[PDB]
Amino acid sequence: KVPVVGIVAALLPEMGIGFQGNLPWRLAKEMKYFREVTTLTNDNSKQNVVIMGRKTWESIPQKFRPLPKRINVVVSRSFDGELRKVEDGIYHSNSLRNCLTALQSSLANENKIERIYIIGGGEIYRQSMDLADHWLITKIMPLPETTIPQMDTFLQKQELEQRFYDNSDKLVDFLPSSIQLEGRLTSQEWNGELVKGLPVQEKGYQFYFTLYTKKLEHHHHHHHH
Ligand SMILES: NC(=O)C1=CN([C@@H]2O[C@H](COP(=O)(O)OP(=O)(O)OC[C@H]3O[C@@H](n4cnc5c(N)ncnc54)[C@H](OP(=O)(O)O)[C@@H]3O)[C@@H](O)[C@H]2O)C=CC1
Ligand SMILES: CCc1nc(N)nc(N)c1C#C[C@H](C)c1cc(OC)cc(N2CCOCC2)c1
Ligand SMILES: [Cl-]
Repeated sequence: KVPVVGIVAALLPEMGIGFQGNLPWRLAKEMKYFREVTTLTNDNSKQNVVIMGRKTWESIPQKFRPLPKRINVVVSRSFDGELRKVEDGIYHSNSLRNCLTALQSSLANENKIERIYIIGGGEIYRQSMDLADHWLITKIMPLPETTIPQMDTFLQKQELEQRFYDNSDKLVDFLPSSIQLEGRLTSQEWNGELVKGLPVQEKGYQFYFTLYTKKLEHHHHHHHH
């Protein structure tokens, strides 16, 4: 009942997201968007959750973790159970799927979680294609003069486009109300593909904030007792 939203910054056209345990770029305006989207809520009494792979947790600078004003969940196969408080603002879980079921319990959550953000790991993102209701994808393009950075971790663009459609016309409505963005909705062609979203430029890169939403599903079966 609480929306599950994958959120990621990916470099076009291969949708690379990482290299050697870290990000392949440093974009302050991209980080600002991420922080504000995942932190801010429409209901002032709720917080959002951020779920992440263990390797992604270990990549966040120790001073900035756990991410403030969000419930942090770190998933590891070596952790103890489905959703355990281990420190203030930190839950541990040995199962991505089970922790989500756990977080969706209104008895447990008191309807005080507004959104569940899946904030990554390539490995986590691979398993979230069937879990997420939406994807917030920052589509990043190196500007003409910019060197394409080396990358070893990738978003599954095939799986994304099988299950989700580009819903960027609804990005602004979809973001928490208090967020303000510098750009206006733009449609640009880039290396053959349509890039639609809210444009930003920083350092050697042009990027678009986009929103992907699950495709309409046929009604094949509804479980009756
Ligand atoms: N550009 C972007 O928006 C982002 C990029 N990244 C990048 O992604 C890379 C990290 O991704 P990746 O290497 O795939 O690692 P992940 O962050 O996805 O973490 C992988 C680990 O998570 C645990 N795990 C995976 N699936 C489950 C599950 N179903 N249940 C419980 N635990 C699970 C395992 O931990 P264990 O081994 O302990 O059992 C596994 O080793 C880095 O390069 C990082 O910079 C990360 C976030 C955002
Ligand atoms: C914008 C990056 C980002 N953008 C988008 N659109 N989605 C995401 N899921 C992430 C992400 C991410 C990971 C968790 C990350 C990596 C990192 O570098 C290893 C530093 C941080 N920080 C240091 C600064 O403030 C707290 C969060 C977060
Ligand atoms: Cl599994």
